Amino acid sequence: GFLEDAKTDLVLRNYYFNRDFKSLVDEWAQGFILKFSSGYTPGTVGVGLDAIGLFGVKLNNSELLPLHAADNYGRVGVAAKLRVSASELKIGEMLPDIPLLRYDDGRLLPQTFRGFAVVSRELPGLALQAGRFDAVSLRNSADMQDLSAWSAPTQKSDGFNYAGAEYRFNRERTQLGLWHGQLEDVYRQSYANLLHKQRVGDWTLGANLGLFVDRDDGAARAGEIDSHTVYGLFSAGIGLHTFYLGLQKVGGDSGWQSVYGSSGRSMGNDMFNGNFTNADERSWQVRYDYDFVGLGWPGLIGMVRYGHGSNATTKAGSGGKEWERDVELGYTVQSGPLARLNVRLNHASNRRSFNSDFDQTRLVVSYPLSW
Repeated sequence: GFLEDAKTDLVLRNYYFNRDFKSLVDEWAQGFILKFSSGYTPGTVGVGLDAIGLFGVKLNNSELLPLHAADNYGRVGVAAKLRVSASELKIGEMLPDIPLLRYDDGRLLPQTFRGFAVVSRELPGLALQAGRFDAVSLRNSADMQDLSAWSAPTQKSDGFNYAGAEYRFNRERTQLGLWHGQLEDVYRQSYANLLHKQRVGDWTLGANLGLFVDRDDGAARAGEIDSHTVYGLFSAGIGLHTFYLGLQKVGGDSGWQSVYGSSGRSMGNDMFNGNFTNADERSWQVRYDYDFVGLGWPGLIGMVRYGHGSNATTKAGSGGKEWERDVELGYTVQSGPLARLNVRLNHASNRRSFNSDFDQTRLVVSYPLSW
């Protein structure tokens, strides 16, 4: 009950950001992300409370912190919880993480949203979702504000609505999804997703097939919007090795849609500094992951992925090309006094015909504490 089950998570996050093309960005900040999650009161109807406290401190563009170059900034969010049978409802400030709205957390503090969300699981294997968010706080801000899409950041919307469904079935091996959302007066989008992961012999073969369709909505504050995106991410794993192949294509007159501030993590070929969702853009990717336990370094794991974009039409022309190279080494102390401590060092190279070229390095040390 409420007190009984209550997780409290504290995560210390020191972040060093470096982007060199104006030719240099070099921030250094310290973040604290405190998450409290109560239990549910015993009974036909369970009531609960959630809260998140975010605090960052600058320390020698507003990537890690808002710039007036703010010394710091923080914020506290609360969310009421009430359950019944196999359905949950949350009103307040939370961390939306669904296909059509994946909160961002690629910097110092997490992007946070405000509204409500329902998650029903009354039928076996099938989960229903719906909710609405009228306000948002960018990751690099301590304030809330109206939502808007990446294709038109200044053009505000009164809210984002969504309803969706996921059906696991099989032996947890497969799963279907159908989601429909709408950023009022901006755009509405439908999404169909299929996931399948199965072992055949020595390999673990996976596939993530998704399809988006984007239409402008109501007042069309972001202009005519007609476009479709398709992707197929394929994985092949064996032992400590994992290979990935990605094929993606954007079609229509405009690009793939989504909420300004949110992560593109939902897109097949999404990488550190972008996916490849410009208008008419065709792309492919290859990725290799390795568990350094095989070399006697049981906490270190690494990745290397290359993505190339093509036929992209933007405000700079047509037939635009681009590629991104991402390399990351992440070590997690497995035991001892500093167990769980995490250290991630990564690098990225971005080149574009239609925009600024640059390189990026990041060192992120994080420490988790929980009660």
